[PDB]
Amino acid sequence: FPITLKFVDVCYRVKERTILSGVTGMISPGEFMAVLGPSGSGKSTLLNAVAGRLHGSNLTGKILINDGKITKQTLKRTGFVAQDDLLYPHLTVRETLVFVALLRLPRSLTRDVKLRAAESVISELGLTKCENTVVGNTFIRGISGGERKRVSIAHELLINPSLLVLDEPTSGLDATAALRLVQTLAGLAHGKGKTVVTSIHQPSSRVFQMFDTVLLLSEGKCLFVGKGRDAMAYFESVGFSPAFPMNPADFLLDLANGVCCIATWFSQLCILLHRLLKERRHESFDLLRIFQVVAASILCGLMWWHSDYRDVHDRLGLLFFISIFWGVLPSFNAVFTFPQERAIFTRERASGMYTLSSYFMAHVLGSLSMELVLPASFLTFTYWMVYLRPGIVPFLLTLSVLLLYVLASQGLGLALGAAIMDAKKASTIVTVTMLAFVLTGGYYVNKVPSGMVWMKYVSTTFYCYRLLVAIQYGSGEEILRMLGFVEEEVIGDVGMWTSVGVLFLMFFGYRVLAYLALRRI
Amino acid sequence: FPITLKFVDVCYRVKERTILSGVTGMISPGEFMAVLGPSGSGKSTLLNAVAGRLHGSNLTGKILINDGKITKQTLKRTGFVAQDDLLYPHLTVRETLVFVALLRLPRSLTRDVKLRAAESVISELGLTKCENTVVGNTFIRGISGGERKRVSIAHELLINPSLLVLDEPTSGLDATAALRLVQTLAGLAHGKGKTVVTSIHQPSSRVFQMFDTVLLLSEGKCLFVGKGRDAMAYFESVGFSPAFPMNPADFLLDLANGVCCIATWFSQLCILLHRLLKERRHESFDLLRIFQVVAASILCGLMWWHSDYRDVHDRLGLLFFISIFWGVLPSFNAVFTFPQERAIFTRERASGMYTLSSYFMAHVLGSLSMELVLPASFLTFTYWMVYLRPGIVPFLLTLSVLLLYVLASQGLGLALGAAIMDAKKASTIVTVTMLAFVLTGGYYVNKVPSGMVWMKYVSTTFYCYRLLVAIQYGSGEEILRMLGFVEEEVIGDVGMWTSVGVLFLMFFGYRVLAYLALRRI
Repeated sequence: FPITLKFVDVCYRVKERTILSGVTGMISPGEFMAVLGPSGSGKSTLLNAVAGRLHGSNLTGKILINDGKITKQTLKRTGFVAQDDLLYPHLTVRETLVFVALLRLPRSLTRDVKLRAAESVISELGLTKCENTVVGNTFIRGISGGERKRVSIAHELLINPSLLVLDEPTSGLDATAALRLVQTLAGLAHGKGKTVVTSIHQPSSRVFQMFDTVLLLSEGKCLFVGKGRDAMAYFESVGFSPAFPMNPADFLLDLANGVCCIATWFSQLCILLHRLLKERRHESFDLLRIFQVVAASILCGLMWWHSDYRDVHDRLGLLFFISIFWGVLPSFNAVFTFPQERAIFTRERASGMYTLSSYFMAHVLGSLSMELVLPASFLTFTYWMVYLRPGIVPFLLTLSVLLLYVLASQGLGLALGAAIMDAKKASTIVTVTMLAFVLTGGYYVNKVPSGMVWMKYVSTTFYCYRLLVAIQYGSGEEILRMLGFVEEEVIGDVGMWTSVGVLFLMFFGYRVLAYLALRRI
Repeated sequence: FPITLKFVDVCYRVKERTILSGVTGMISPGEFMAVLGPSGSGKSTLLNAVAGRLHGSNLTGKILINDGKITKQTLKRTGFVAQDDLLYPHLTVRETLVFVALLRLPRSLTRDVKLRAAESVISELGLTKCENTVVGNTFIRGISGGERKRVSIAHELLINPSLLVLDEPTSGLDATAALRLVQTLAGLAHGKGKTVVTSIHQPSSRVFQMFDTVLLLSEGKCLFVGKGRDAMAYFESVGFSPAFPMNPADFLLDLANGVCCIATWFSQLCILLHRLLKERRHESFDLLRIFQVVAASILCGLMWWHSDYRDVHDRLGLLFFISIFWGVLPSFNAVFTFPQERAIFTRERASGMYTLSSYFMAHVLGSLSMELVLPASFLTFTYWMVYLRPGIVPFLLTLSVLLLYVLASQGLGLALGAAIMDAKKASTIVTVTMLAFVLTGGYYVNKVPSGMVWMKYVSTTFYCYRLLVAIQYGSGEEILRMLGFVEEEVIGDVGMWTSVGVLFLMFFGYRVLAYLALRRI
């Protein structure tokens, strides 16, 4: 598609600092424009004003694409590639590119044509022989730093753009790998007729002879406009010449210095639940978190080994250690989930992949399945060695109360990690609040003063501890017959169905508060 | 001092992969040699073999400095600057450079001549106008990334070297800031007569006309040896010429590819205690750790507010929450101290700054002072509102047992963070071990089975909990007169002087084990 983007007299008056007291230039369907500039001058600010990302009263002037006003009809052929590559570190580059193909292509299509649009751009950007390996990151062994940039170009080569605005794709990799990355970017403009605009930070010699047009600014007044072939011939015609052998870009960069709709949702949920699945079995099934529960299963199962139910005080410290360990450990690991993906969510929600309702419910329903495997293997091991109340009905009620308490405490981490978006500023308040939940849980203090008894009814550990006792002992009423004390500890408080009906109001109410916390982001 | 370093026929047969089937060249007191090579070729391996860092049967050939065999007499004039700048993020660059001046200069000198040798190289490397600002890191607001490299050159410009071997000082900063960094490195060879050898990763045009000699290898067979001025004239005399305008380094890098004694110790302890002091008030006085104890002082002081000592079971959960909170929080923050400084210690111990006995005891004696401020302000607040045993003698014994338990538990973190040098693999075992210390502390289980009673005598929380009760209640013997049960909980166990004499054997014995853990690093 023909995209002839030109822009007359671009202005910028950011916080008052002047940025562009200028800009003008033409790009063409076949002109690989490279925007060259010094550090912090005008490079990325022009790119976001060209690609429509920044707007408002700060922008002045016409940014006409195909001599047409910027609306979002003119933004389906855009495809701005940002500098930081935000990928999920466990998906294969097949999986990274098919899951974005099902998400950001139009829905009125087939599963297989949105499987071959993602298989075309995998053998077009040179990812075909690394296509079975994990993406990874600085920890997980994965693809290269040049191949990580090729995936993020394919994230925008799926809306089929004619205007492709890369923002420094060469900053951070090799010389023989940022060479091959540009002839692919030049091959899209020469061999496919696209209109590529890039901003190389500092080129090489055979990266500058690969640019079609070079638009160069000093600090916002567009010194050169024209072909980079003809870049020298303009300045010796005006009065500046290199006095020693230079790469032609490096001669101009210091001269810039001056030195010389229901089915739509439930499949968006299904794609975001299968994409975000290896991310939810690396959190929940971490080998240090498996060892933190395998060790807590042997310590709890040897210190309370073959325990008698007549020792009532030994049991109430077993059902409060269980209420401590599964209200601290789920609520702590749930505070990092939303800060770790605020960068990936904010980019992909803006590119029309989802709408934060199907993203939040893919984090809720994806963590209601992996967080229930380790407490269900803890309480299976430490019920028939610890000798709790025998019978499938007291066992499955101990499981149903623990697995509801694990999820009701996990929602406290999701609500605090979303209100406070820092992963360490909210990791403190989630241990301060869980300290006020254990102290008022009814085990350490029994003579609570008149004025701190409203703090136990909002506690999450209170309702699990009152339920774990009432399954094992009951309403009292028979341990007294076997003991011949246990009414201040075992009997007199909120009931059994008020302690389930608030652990469901703390289940749902902490995820409604988490979603309302993620609503000004 | 005249350093004429040349080396004939350098070999390398690392793990078998051949690296150098070559090397030969001359540097001179005035020749700023720049070693140019492609990615991973031979660059840093030659630099460590020149500077003497790597040795053994792998090195073959003569590395003669001033036609002399490499001994450590010939290593006081070395001064290899490594690539990663390991600085302390809270010291000012005055403080960063005076504390290394007192440490690595010879001791037979004065305090002020080792204050002016550090004040000379601060107005020589261009650090004079940023000299009152913090170094910082990626979090703390500090000096630039070009000024951080200037401090690490001044770390080696204090032994007064004539041979200065930098290992890529330009990799990771600007174009107008890695320009100024090289004329200082060229000004040391031109204006001060030093013998500088560097390895620039990818130069600019006016960085290559600033090199005196360029020694260039493809993959270990030394393609060019000679002046970088005469770098072109050698290759068009042999058959290779650029077919388009190139920076002269960039023409040669792809042609490399093929594309065309007691007082000594106690002042070393005193310098390492005043250097490592802002590092120990940023850990201990973190605003999230202050809030984690201010919140635990109000929750403990409102749930147990105006409590009666006749409620014996409410007190034993107050003296076990104190034994939990001050055995978990010191032992957790002490596991990160040694992994966070393994890079800074291993470099500075090798450059003769200290010898790991004065480094370890500066971490011990520097954490015995800052870790005692927050438990002493906790137990001051929650003793006269919680109404514990009145009297200065039960108060100061409650303080002396807590502050001894804080340090005896802190030594568990120092011993596990040093045996397991990972900050997260040892953060799991320090919460697994502190879980086996709370369960066997004598509060949750009283009917411990025959076979798990050896696990309470190695517990740290046991000896603090048995001491905190015995200060508040005693040997029983009077609460029975006021109550008209408390012999299974309050009386019958190890004594009061066996519970102090093991919390001192766990104080000293966990720091001897930590030092023996830091002895194969």
